[PDB]
Amino acid sequence: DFEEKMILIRRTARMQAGGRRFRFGALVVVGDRQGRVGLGFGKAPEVPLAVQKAGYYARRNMVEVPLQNGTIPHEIEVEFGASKIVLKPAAPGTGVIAGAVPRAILELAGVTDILTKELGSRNPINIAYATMEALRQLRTKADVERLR
RNA sequence: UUGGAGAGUUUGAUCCUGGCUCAGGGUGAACGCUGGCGGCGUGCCUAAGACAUGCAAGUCGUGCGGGCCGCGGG
Ligand SMILES: [Mg+2]
Ligand SMILES: [Mg+2]
Ligand SMILES: [Mg+2]
Ligand SMILES: [Mg+2]
Ligand SMILES: [Mg+2]
Ligand SMILES: [Mg+2]
Ligand SMILES: [Mg+2]
Ligand SMILES: [Mg+2]
Ligand SMILES: [Mg+2]
Ligand SMILES: [Mg+2]
Ligand SMILES: [Mg+2]
Ligand SMILES: [Mg+2]
Ligand SMILES: [Mg+2]
Ligand SMILES: [Mg+2]
Ligand SMILES: [Mg+2]
Ligand SMILES: [Mg+2]
Ligand SMILES: [Mg+2]
Repeated sequence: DFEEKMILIRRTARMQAGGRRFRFGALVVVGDRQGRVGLGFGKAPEVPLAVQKAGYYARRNMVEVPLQNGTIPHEIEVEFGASKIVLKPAAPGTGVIAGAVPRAILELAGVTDILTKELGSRNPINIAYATMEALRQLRTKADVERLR
């Protein structure tokens, strides 16, 4: 099993004659607090199905984040559309310093020490993905040498 | 590398741009409601407007010559 957090749940709507009709959107991150996180956004005619379906995709999309004493190996900046995420290495005491969105991802990934900043569009969805694709580009001292 | 959190609000809904707004810290402060004690600070930011009264720069007889009161005594 995995540990799960609901980052976002939103109602959307579409028009047709006679009225508007809703659908729900569930941004869920899921992880083991020991180097494995997954982000999934799930939509359905009702709330919990969406939260379920979210969690489903969440697993069907993971990433192996190279923790290091609970911090990430290096500075990293990523832009997903107009959203930007900054990740910066932090020493033992620091805590996770971030907004909920990139927090929820970093805690459930087992980060315990990091400095972050959102820049640009701070739409949670895009920020979510931007933080994921960020982690996904983390490299270790090894990773680099093997590569080169 | 001791360091970096964001949120509300444009739409039926969306993403973006973009302003407004907020939570933080700060002060020679002021206003309200309330008000027990102590310590260290600290208190005319405006009229460099106008000020009653006291006080804030004096001292030396080991520079000099006198006055006035007294002490010692012809
Ligand atoms: Mg890896
Ligand atoms: Mg974006
Ligand atoms: Mg851009
Ligand atoms: Mg280091
Ligand atoms: Mg925002
Ligand atoms: Mg409005
Ligand atoms: Mg418009
Ligand atoms: Mg509205
Ligand atoms: Mg805004
Ligand atoms: Mg008062
Ligand atoms: Mg009173
Ligand atoms: Mg006093
Ligand atoms: Mg003055
Ligand atoms: Mg005048
Ligand atoms: Mg006058
Ligand atoms: Mg005096
Ligand atoms: Mg002399």
